[PDB]
Amino acid sequence: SAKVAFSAIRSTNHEPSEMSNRTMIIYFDQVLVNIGNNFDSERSTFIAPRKGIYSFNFHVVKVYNRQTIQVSLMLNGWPVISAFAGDQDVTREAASNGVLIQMEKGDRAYLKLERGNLMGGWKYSTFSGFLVFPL
Amino acid sequence: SAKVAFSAIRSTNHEPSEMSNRTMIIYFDQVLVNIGNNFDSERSTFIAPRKGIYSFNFHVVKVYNRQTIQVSLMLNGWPVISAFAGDQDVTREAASNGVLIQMEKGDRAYLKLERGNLMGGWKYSTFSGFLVFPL
Amino acid sequence: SAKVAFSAIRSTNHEPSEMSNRTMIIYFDQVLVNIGNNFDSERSTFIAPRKGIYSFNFHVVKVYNRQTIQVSLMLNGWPVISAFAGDQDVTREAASNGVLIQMEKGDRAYLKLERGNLMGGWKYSTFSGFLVFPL
Amino acid sequence: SAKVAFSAIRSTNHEPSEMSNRTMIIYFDQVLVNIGNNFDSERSTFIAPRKGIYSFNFHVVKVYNRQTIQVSLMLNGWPVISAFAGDQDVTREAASNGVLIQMEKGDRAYLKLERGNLMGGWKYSTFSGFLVFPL
Amino acid sequence: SAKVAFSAIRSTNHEPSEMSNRTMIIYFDQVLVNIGNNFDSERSTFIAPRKGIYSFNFHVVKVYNRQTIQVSLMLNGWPVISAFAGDQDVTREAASNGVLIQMEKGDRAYLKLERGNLMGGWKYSTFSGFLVFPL
Amino acid sequence: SAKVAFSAIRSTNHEPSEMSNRTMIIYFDQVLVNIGNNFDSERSTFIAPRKGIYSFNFHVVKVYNRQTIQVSLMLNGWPVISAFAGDQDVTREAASNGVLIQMEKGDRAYLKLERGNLMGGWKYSTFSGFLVFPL
Repeated sequence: SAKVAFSAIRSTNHEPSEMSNRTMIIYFDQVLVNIGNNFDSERSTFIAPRKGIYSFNFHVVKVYNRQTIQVSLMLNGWPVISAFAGDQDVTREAASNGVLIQMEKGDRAYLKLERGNLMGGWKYSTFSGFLVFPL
Repeated sequence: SAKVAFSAIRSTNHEPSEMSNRTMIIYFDQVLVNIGNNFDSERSTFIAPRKGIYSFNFHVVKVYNRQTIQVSLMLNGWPVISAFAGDQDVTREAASNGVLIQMEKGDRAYLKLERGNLMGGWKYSTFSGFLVFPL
Repeated sequence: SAKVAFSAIRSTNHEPSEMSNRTMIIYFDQVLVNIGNNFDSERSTFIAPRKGIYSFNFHVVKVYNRQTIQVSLMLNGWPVISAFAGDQDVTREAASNGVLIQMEKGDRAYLKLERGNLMGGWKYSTFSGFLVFPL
Repeated sequence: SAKVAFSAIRSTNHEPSEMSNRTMIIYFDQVLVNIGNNFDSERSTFIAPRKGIYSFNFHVVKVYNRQTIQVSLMLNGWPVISAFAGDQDVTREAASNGVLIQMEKGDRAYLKLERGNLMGGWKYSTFSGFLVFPL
Repeated sequence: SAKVAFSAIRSTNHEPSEMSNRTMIIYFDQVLVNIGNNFDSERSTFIAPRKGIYSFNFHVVKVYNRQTIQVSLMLNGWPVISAFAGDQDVTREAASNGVLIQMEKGDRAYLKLERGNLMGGWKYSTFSGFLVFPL
Repeated sequence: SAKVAFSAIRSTNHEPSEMSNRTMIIYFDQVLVNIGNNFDSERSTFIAPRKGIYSFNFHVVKVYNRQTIQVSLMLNGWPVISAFAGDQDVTREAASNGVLIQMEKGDRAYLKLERGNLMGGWKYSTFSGFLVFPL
């Protein structure tokens, strides 16, 4: 099975859970796609089923909360790429980035909030990825 | 044929047509890619040729027009994801987002302007997508 | 071999080289992925190994430097898509865009800074791409 | 035959055809010169009969129509050079530019309206070119 | 002798002569080029020495004089192409156009002011042409 | 070799270099044509390879910058022809002119900004020329 893909979104204004405050992980409640069921909705983490090249993209949308944020794509607890978002009232803005990375089986991919907070929710945020090809 | 991909751009400053004002659909005049010819340039809509997981990305670039906008990726008249863009003069900014979604044959994908307008044109805007794998 | 993919990042605050000032090319020092070794790290250019549809994405992250920038994806010295980024101190912002394009063998893909400069470095910038399918 | 040259003008106030609105191509009804008959009056396109260096010049004259325009010289669907024209009532003004380019046989040259419209006609507009020398 | 070319400019602020008012011909006092001596400086007219395709270009620069002008390239007393120039104080503007035309021996080419006047002079105006190839 | 031709354009919004401020020379970064390699891109100067009649054309496109400009075609540090452009916001306008001149070997041709500045860039500007015939 060379078919692996997942897609998740934040569909609500809901505030960060007390757990979110501790782990600093960005959680996505609604899963649009999860072929291979390799994405754990509960922990919002992608566990690679096999060795290959994976694509990842994320858009974290925040609102005016007196904070500037930094979102990082994590690989086994280590940051790979980062995105930023300023603070202003006129509109929502998104911390967006994406990358291709090689992963081995059991490698964990997820989003962590390196700075600031997501008070006011992070509705419309998106996190998706898929296996480009195995190795 | 598991090869399906399209890519379109807004190559001009030209203003929204009277039709654009009615349908609120964002139109792309120039098509860089359209394998399978599943992208209708006239209506700027992607019709899925088969059941599978599709990837979508869009960047809608606007200019200072006294308006803040919201672009949404539509699936059969229903919003899937959204992007936003504030209003200021110093630079152009883009409403960008992307997602993986499952589609069946005859499902329609396109961009709709949920709020604000694109007076001053939306040149440099991009909309692309491809079949990741069928199902 | 239908497996082709590359991924590069700017991992440092380091200033533009004197060469960067001349060629206006955006350079990425660290390569996360380079299957097929079709990405030349030295010139930060992707040379297509065969005819097919390729995907490209880039995020150029700049800091407050009194300048507004424009990054363009180049194809054989011709711009395909562009991205912009304003100037303010509260946060970093990114010039981001992406597209699917058809390339033939020996076609060159790379990023050029059409306007402004990247004084203060362009750390956290990303540039990636892969062969979706050959033709 | 190293003798190749064409010259065309817009001799009337007539409005853009419904076709013009779709293709965004600027059409010239009257042909003053067409040695080698390499200029297609119907599509207002120059098809190079051989490899060489060609000269091109164009003046697109518009009237007060509430629009600002941008005319581009196209080479196989790609812009080479561009010209602009503001909007005011006191006089007609022209979007003018010219260039020398290398073309191979079967290369297509024509003018496209990148932005705005030519309501009120584009009378007195001119488009001409010739083979400087072959290669 | 297939070498034929001329180039003339208006090098002074000087007003239109009483003769200019009658004939409506635009005169150029200084001749930069006149190979074949086929350009008559006195009457500012090009007399074709042989049958061939000739290129012509002109830029008539006027100043704020309460008038809008129209310059036409004349061929044996008949207009071929025209150019226009509005009226405003902030800058000089030019009535510019150019064309390739077939001429026979003894055919006369010159510029005529179809409307308005050139009070305030037409300094920096240019008129040039050359034999592209004979027939 | 009677084949000599060059063509250059300003392809970016980029501001005048500190060097531009000193020398007042208008620089063109992108070269479309340079047969005989007689055009020096670095100094944006054409050095005649032989004695003959050369054609020159230029369009310098500026934006609203609170300044009115004057561009002159220079021959060995001496002005030959000039063009002007007013200041207004509704559109870009171009300082355009052209001429045929006799040059000897080692004669230098280039564009100089006689007045005003090109803040806001001079994108879409064009400068081209070719040997009509030798002498």
